[PDB]
Amino acid sequence: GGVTLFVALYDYEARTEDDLSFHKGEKFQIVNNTEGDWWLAHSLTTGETGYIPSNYVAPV
Repeated sequence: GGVTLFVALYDYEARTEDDLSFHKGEKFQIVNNTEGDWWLAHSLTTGETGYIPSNYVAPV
């Protein structure tokens, strides 16, 4: 029931236009996970949406 938030396990510096940079501990709602291993995510810190590498996060 409800949503599953994700938390960053490691800092990450984006290297492409639509990717988010984030810190360890930053939390996300996942907007789309049906395109492959990069997920469209919405940061609970910044309010921004962009891609994150899914291996950098774990379910909260």
